[PDB]
Amino acid sequence: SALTDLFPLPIVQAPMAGGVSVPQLAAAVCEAGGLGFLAAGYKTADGMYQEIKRLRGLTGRPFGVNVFMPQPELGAVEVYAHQLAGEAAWYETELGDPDGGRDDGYDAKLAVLLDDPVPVVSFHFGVPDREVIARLRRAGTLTLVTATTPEEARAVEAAGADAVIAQGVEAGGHQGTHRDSSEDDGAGIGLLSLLAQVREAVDIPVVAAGGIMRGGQIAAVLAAGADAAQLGTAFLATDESGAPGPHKRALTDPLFARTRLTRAFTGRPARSLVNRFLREHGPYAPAAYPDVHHLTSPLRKAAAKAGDAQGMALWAGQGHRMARELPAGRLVEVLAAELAEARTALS
Amino acid sequence: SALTDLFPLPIVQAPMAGGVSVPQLAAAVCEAGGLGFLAAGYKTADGMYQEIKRLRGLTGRPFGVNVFMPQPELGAVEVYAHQLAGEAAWYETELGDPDGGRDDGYDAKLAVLLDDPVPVVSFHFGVPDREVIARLRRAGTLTLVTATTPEEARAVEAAGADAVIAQGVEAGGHQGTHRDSSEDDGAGIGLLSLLAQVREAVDIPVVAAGGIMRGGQIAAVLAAGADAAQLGTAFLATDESGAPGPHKRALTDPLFARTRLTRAFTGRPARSLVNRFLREHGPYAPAAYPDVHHLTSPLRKAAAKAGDAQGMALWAGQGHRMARELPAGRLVEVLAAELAEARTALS
Ligand SMILES: Cc1cc2nc3c(=O)[nH]c(=O)nc-3n(C[C@H](O)[C@H](O)[C@H](O)COP(=O)(O)O)c2cc1C
Ligand SMILES: Cc1cc2nc3c(=O)[nH]c(=O)nc-3n(C[C@H](O)[C@H](O)[C@H](O)COP(=O)(O)O)c2cc1C
Repeated sequence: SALTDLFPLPIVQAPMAGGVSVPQLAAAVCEAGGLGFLAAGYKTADGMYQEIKRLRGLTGRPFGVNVFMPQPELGAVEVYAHQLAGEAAWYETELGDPDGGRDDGYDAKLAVLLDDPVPVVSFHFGVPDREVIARLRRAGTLTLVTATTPEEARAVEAAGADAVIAQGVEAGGHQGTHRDSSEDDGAGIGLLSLLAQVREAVDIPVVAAGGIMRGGQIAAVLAAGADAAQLGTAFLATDESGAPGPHKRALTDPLFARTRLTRAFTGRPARSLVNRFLREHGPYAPAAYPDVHHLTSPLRKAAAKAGDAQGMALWAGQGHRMARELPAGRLVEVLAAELAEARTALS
Repeated sequence: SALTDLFPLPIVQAPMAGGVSVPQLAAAVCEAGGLGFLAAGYKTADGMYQEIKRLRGLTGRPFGVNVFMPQPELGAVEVYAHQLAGEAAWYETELGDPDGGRDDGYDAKLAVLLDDPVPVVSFHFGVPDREVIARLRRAGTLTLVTATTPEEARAVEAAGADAVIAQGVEAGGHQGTHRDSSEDDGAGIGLLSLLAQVREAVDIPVVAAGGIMRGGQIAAVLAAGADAAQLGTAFLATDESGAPGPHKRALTDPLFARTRLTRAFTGRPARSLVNRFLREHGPYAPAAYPDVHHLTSPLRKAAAKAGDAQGMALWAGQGHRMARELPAGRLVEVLAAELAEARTALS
């Protein structure tokens, strides 16, 4: 596998936007033998570029950069904004402009990634034109794309991508569906089932993602056909992670015992720890991304500033309670040991 | 493991009520090295007893019998019944009596199982009094209980059960939650995540269940800590399965491409292929089991008689599209080969 040939361990640190996966995190993962990732989501092409340069100065090993696919333009937003008036007053801040960018600097970011190629680039919220995949391939970059169904995985393969990331329903953060609709509600596929379906639907390498917190689960996905395992929440809790303290603390807090997929914070289905904001607005959140995301961004910033986890987007997979707080490099070592231990057991 | 010591292969054929798992199915599984299961759900103690005798004449190998835990008594039922008036008229049959038994012959069935012990007994919809577990243990019967969360699994262990069945959200048929409430809606845990959580929550053997259709997935759960894999949908499609033809046909029918958890047919969350009945009544089905089950039973019988899959409870796990139609014994052989193939790959 061209992908797994880049790094020794079948472990990928999921790109996590919002200041979570900073250069220091990716570097520690890379240096430990895994594939570190930078998140270009919500950053400017320049911001992304600065982190790429930063990381190259931290490690000479392969790493990835994740980018969001532009989203097409859509009454519901107006109603939701109204329902958030109380939040705005409480956090003493104005709601953001719902119409503040849908491309997320896609064109400028691609220019950067093509002018100064990185080892791996992944895409979320859809599939790039096959010309984009081809140009990146020519530049020597491996391409990955998330799929949540075997149909989406076939689309990833048809686009010429090098590998597909099979993200199960257990995953933390945003579901990487190529298109969001009310129908996806309750249609999420468990990773073990999605992995098997995707493996039989395409011939390209598969990276399993969703709820993976232990080396034994990594062995599990490998046994089921995956070439590697991508972990977000497990790394969110590490020291190098730039996730806010209230967010890291919530992962193992009994008061945040459960997670749920919701459009409350961004207008697109994303798994977060259940908190006040989710309980109050989740049932009425409309499918309007990134409109809703822009709308609530100021609210979330204010909540974070105050250290109030009840008003934050506590992205977390279903395995959050198993999060371990230690250096990312040491977590890779523990995962590697658990993986080896599980391998031996299976024989 | 006392459980896996009973049969050579780490494969369990899930008990499936409604005439699906008949003696011939269990026998073929047992004879192939797996653990065949009889379903006592909805049958009288006598009906269950006749199948047990039948099976003993078909195989001398270990098998299991599954029983439903009695359910406590609960306006909503009246409203749902009203909404089903059209179904009653269309299928030209009366709705069943919502108050037609909540114990499901529990006491009489236990008397039978204790007077003429079987190798394995499993429980669904809760946990038996620890005295029941103790008496069965003394009689030489191994006890299994389904859990859908680590909390429920701890309850299973505390009751003294020999093993817990970790049933993930991908599972077909009824979710084995110990108590049903609107809160369980959207709280389902993916099997790979549930398995890891349960493995760290209890010390007793774990049987993984939900979406398992291939030997590689069996290797996957073993790698993650399970002692065996329990498969329902995979066996539902075999020749020995007594599932109605329209039900077996629906599993791979593109027109029934998706599944969803619903209370439409029985008043308790159960995963079925999306069909007309589910689309129409699912959104309004109340949490009232087995009240709703009794209510719709006549409707489902009529639909089945007519071969109309749109009015049937098409129980199926998320891996239904991978169903294979062949003798159950041959399916065990294929699964065994896939398991071995996956083991080798992991090393
Ligand atoms: C903190 C949070 C932020 C995330 N940000 C991104 C992102 O910017 N781009 C992306 O492709 N995936 C993102 N993900 C999803 C991950 O790629 C991965 O699918 C998920 O973390 C898998 O679940 P666990 O989180 O591993 O259960 C994010 C997940 C979380 C936890
Ligand atoms: C046809 C249908 C009927 C079922 N009946 C029972 C039952 O009577 N008792 C029980 O404990 N589980 C029952 N199950 C659930 C199974 O024990 C198991 O959890 C499920 O089949 C696992 O998913 P797949 O179906 O293996 O994805 C049933 C499942 C389906 C498919």
